[PDB]
Amino acid sequence: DGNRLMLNAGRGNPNFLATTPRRAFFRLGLFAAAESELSYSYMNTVGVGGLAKIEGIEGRFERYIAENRDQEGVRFLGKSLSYVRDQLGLDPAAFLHEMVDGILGCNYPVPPRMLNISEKIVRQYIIREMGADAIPSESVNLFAVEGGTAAMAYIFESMKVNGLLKAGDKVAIGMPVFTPYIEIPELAQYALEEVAINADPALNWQYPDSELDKLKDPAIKIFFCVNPSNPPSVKMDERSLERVRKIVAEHRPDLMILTDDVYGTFADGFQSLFAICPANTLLVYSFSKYFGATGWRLGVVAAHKENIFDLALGRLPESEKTALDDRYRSLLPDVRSLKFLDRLVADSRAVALNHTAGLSTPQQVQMTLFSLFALMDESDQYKHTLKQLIRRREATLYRELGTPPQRDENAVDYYTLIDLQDVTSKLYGEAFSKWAVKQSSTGDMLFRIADETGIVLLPGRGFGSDRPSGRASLANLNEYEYAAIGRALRQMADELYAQYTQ
Amino acid sequence: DGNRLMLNAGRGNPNFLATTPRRAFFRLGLFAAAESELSYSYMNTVGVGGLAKIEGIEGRFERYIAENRDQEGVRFLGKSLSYVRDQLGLDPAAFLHEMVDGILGCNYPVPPRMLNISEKIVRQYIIREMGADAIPSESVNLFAVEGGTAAMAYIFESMKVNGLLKAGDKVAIGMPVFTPYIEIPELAQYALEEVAINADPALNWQYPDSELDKLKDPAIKIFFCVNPSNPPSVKMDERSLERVRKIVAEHRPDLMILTDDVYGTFADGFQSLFAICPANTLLVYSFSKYFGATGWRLGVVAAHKENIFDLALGRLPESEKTALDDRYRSLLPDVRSLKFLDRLVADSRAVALNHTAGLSTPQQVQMTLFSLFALMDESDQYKHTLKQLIRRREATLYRELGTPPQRDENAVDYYTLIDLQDVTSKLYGEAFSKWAVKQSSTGDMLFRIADETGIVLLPGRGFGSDRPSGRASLANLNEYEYAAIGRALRQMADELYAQYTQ
Ligand SMILES: *Cc1c(COP(=O)(O)O)cnc(C)c1O
Ligand SMILES: *Cc1c(COP(=O)(O)O)cnc(C)c1O
Ligand SMILES: [Cl-]
Ligand SMILES: [Cl-]
Repeated sequence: DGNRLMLNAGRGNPNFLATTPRRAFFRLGLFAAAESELSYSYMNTVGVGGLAKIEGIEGRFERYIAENRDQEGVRFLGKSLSYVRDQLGLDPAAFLHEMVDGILGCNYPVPPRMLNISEKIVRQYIIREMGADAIPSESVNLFAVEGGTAAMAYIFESMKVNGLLKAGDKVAIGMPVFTPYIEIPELAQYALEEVAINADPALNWQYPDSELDKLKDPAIKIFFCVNPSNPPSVKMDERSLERVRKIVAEHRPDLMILTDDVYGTFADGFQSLFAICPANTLLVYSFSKYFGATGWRLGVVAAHKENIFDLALGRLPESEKTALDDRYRSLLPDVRSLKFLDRLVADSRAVALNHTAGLSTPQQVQMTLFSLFALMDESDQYKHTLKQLIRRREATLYRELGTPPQRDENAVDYYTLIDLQDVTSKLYGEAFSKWAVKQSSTGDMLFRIADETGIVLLPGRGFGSDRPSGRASLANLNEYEYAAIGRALRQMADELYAQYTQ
Repeated sequence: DGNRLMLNAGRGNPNFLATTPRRAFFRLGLFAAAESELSYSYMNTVGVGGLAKIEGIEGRFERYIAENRDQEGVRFLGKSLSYVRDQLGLDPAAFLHEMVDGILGCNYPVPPRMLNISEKIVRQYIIREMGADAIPSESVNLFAVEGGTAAMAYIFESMKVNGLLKAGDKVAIGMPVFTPYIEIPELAQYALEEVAINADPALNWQYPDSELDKLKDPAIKIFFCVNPSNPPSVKMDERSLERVRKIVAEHRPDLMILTDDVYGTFADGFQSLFAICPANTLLVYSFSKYFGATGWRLGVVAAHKENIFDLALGRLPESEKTALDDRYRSLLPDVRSLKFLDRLVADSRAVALNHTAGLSTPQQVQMTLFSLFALMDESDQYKHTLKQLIRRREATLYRELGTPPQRDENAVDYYTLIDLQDVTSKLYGEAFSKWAVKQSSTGDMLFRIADETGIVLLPGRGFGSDRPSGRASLANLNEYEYAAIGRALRQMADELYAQYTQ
């Protein structure tokens, strides 16, 4: 399943996971279960509870924390309350009841877009990790969704439905990008045309100015990028972000930006395009990778309250405004005041079902607890732990290839590129590396590792020339498995060197 | 004492008792004791507490419930709060403080008639078990008293004092009734005249229309009945209740009804005369039999807020109104607005002591807890348990007499009639049963059982012919004792059959 996921979906699945916010969730659940039972009125039954009451919830919660000081999840829950009440200044009783009611999953999400306090908490996390601090928190709204996967499906459908993207429109795509994102515009369902914004291996996988300038073409309605990138696993540098900023400000104030920033926390000092061009950007952030929460399906779509999506909607042709008046008629009297972010919500479940739309309340609670976990960790201990783990696995991989590729300030390294030439160069000089590349390819490299270790790697391209290389995730295997990849690739190189000399 | 009670008082005393509401009471007491100690200010003393404080009582109570989840009485107390707050919509803090203050018995009952929340709770129980659901709860008021025993004493005295019953007035009494109720009107203290409303054995102890029509006599001021009956142990059927209803509506809107419905819960789908004619009826309900609480002395008098007792009081001759103005002068400025139900309270302790009158607060608390116990038991598990117990004891009794009398929909069976003829008929045919009755009587039947088993039974009459029969309570003995009664009565029948044949 780990090997099959990389081939099919270009992921990625970590073998680590955040335990403390998970324990806090299950412990909160036991508290909420007791809260439900406090509202059950009848004798001689079993298995039926009532709704949790907001009245006196703080005092009951405080007792629960005091009696269970020995439980890690409970201590976390205790500090979470302080963080929300004391640092965020939010209503403590309202926070607790939203969490209790939320984890019970006994009420339809209200509002459907996101639960009130969860939105306020999660956006603090999002703003911080995206480097978007210069934007007032109150100007950022979130739509809680079933991972980045759901976000992308919802966004393209709403773009189509609301006439923001039309058949024949050009979508610029920062490349190399993983397979799934190439196909969605290529669907006849959308019939969009791709323009490649190509990263340069000579610039260490940054986008050249010349490539970024392609965005000046007014036929290009949207810039779509994974940042930090996947496969290449680098973050857009200061120059690149500035270039986009100037292009938007100077030439294309109408350019929509769709940015997928799931790997952000794995970079040093990450800054999102959302931070740089908030009015022009829809941010997709997934909790999957950082918290080891792929199965939880936790994501948000973020939008600035003043954005070009709502501006474009006000500039639509009359026939389209009339069609949308009909579409959203049941939702509100004035459809023209219905914002794009809330249209995403309505479009996600056929409009008529808007009031039972949204991410499940226990999922939002869990998302909120992951968010708190990271926010309360001021010295970034969890982040550093994961980074040290990733570096250890890297050292182990390149042990006999030695050693790892040199990493700059823009490095992410969730993924690593094992380049045959660079490896054979490090081992046996420049002359040998030129020859070794002409002998074997990516196929012979990936098939050998697979046969020796049972691990299949991603080809390392490209698009390029088929420079013989493979990509491994530093997130999904254990040390001896990275050591076995290195050993198999070292024997392959050693046998090439014995076929070099003689 | 069990045998002596049936002979003297026509009871009845169960050998079962409701344990859960009793455990809840004692557990509540320990909580209240701690509440009292929280208000004690001084050092180096022992055995002195203060008054329980309403402030923060919910939170303290909730902690008490959480720490003692393993205690049956405490779990019941926890669910009681939910029932009162959530299902009845009453003030939870006020409920708790009434219960805490109540069980401490540290304040005179206020108001004297009944404690406020206890009245609201207990009437829900009363209305449900009496089948009086069609009457709005707010239109039913209760006077908490020391069992049905105190109720009857109080009611007759107030009837006399307030001129509603006068010497020479006729009291109709549904018969057979147990001894105590025959004597109270016969007292020179009241000098009332009895009219027998006779139940018909041919109608399975229902009152014939012809007997019920006796109520048309305007000299009959009150209909007094035990329903379900005692001794006969049947409930008034649909026809009988309708007959009384029409008689009251058509001929006697002035007829007072006094109904004693202690056995109600032992019938299937019981409906009280209070439900049928609320404006005309004073309901006496005792908790003694159903909860096995004879020693607790727990009863209520129930009255509709719009009733013929207050109507009659407004129609009294001027000399009587003047006398009552003097009597109740200290109570309120306008004595003519003092309702009959509150007159019962004032008459119970000599008027001048009205403000220290009423049932003890711990008794009312216990009554409230019995009421909750039954209200919260939606599937009527306790009721069914008692009924199955009663049926088992019946099967055991008639095992060798076999088998029990056929029971119709109006059957109660707390008591059972052991008819010699019917028993000997079931065993040895109709011819033998006619002869066996002419040989032995009720005396020879009751004296034989007494000598063989040590149990004395009630004669089974009548008034009738002395058809040789005995009444046993199915509530007061254990299985082997019922088996010994059956065996003694079977040998008596077998020796009669050996004196038949030869
Ligand atoms: C793993 C990954 C995601 C996260 O997907 P979810 O559906 O949120 O689990 C998003 N984008 C890219 C490019 C990824 O590699
Ligand atoms: C047992 C019984 C009662 C109950 O008497 P308390 O004084 O309430 O215990 C009332 N009426 C009748 C006919 C009974 O047999
Ligand atoms: Cl835990
Ligand atoms: Cl107990």
